[PDB]
Amino acid sequence: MIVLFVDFDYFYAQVEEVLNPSLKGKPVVVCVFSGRFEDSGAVATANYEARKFGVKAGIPIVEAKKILPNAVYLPMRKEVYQQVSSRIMNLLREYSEKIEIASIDEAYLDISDKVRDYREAYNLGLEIKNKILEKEKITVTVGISKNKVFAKIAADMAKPNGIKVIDDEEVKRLIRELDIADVPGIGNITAEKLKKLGINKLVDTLSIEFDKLKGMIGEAKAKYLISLARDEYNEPIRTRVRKSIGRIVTMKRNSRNLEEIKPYLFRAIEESYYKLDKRIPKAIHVVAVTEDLDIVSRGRTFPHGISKETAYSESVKLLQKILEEDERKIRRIGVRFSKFI
DNA sequence: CTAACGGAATCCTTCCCCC
DNA sequence: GGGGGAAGGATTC
Ligand SMILES: Nc1ccn([C@H]2C[C@H](O)[C@@H](COP(=O)(O)OP(=O)(O)OP(=O)(O)O)O2)c(=O)n1
Ligand SMILES: [Ca+2]
Ligand SMILES: [Ca+2]
Ligand SMILES: [Ca+2]
Repeated sequence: MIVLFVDFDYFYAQVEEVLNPSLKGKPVVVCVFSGRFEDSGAVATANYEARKFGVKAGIPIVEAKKILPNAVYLPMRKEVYQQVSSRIMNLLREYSEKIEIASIDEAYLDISDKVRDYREAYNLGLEIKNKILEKEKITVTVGISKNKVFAKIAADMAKPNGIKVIDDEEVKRLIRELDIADVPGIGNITAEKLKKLGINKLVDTLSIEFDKLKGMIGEAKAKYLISLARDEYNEPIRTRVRKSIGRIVTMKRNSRNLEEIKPYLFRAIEESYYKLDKRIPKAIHVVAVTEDLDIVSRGRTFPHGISKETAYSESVKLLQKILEEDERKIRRIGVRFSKFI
């Protein structure tokens, strides 16, 4: 195949720069405020001016303000970024009917029936970049290869506003030389257990027997890495459909009293049913983050659709099921609806 | 009422009822 | 032995 992958460069921060061009060239930090104390939260993303000094996603806001006290700390307007994302995704549909929208800033395009060789695909990536830069003024990164994995790897390399094509020969040397921690789907928990087995490259998974690797990362993760190592990975581009919608808020204080959690729980249901917008769900899940950021969830599925009033009375029973089966105090409480019609 | 941490999705793994 | 569902986990954005 020939897969064209698009990744929006610092999406949340760049959209804020488009709406306010005076922020250009200045370190911008898009923050997610929680509401406990002031400056409590994490960094959603930051532009490359702020990311030079280590201000990247995940770090707390207070820790980022000690590195860059004079930076622009804007609240996260996710809906504004979603509207911009939606308009850009419609621009990509003109180039391929087979499109796979991964996240809010990632989209896979199967251009196997639109270009001949990789050079023509490279020219198509330039045409796509110059089109998003024209209509929406957003710089993106294009990664082109033979499957979805290496297309994302090609974009991860020439990340800041670039375009990279990994031909069939560079794929061969990457199976032998690329660090396996930089493979999509390989986080710290599994990458550490691969070094325990002595696997630092993709080709290492072909020497170790299957069950030795199967018992440490699982059957799916084992067959997935071996598929990439054998140069036999070719999962097709598929249209993704949202399978769940959730909203979870942070309470003012850690509490186990039911009547104190119900306002936050009912607040999540209102904001969750608003984000539903048609689509009647058949299951409701009450999600509670414990005192030490551990996740607990008690679900419930119905043979019919769930109404707003039903989600109200049923979430209380699911919430009580959490307090009866867990002694830790709750930090965040929320609701996730799945199994649509 | 301002305290060492956000919110939101996905697929996979384990455990267990069940044919 | 395997299908299929609830709850936890790892991943990534
Ligand atoms: N832990 C994270 C990581 C990312 N995001 C959001 C902010 C980003 O704008 C978007 C995509 O993040 P990327 O991982 O693609 O990183 P950026 O797009 O911010 O920059 P770059 O693509 O250069 O890494 O998702 C988030 O909320 N939380
Ligand atoms: Ca991305
Ligand atoms: Ca990006
Ligand atoms: Ca990684």
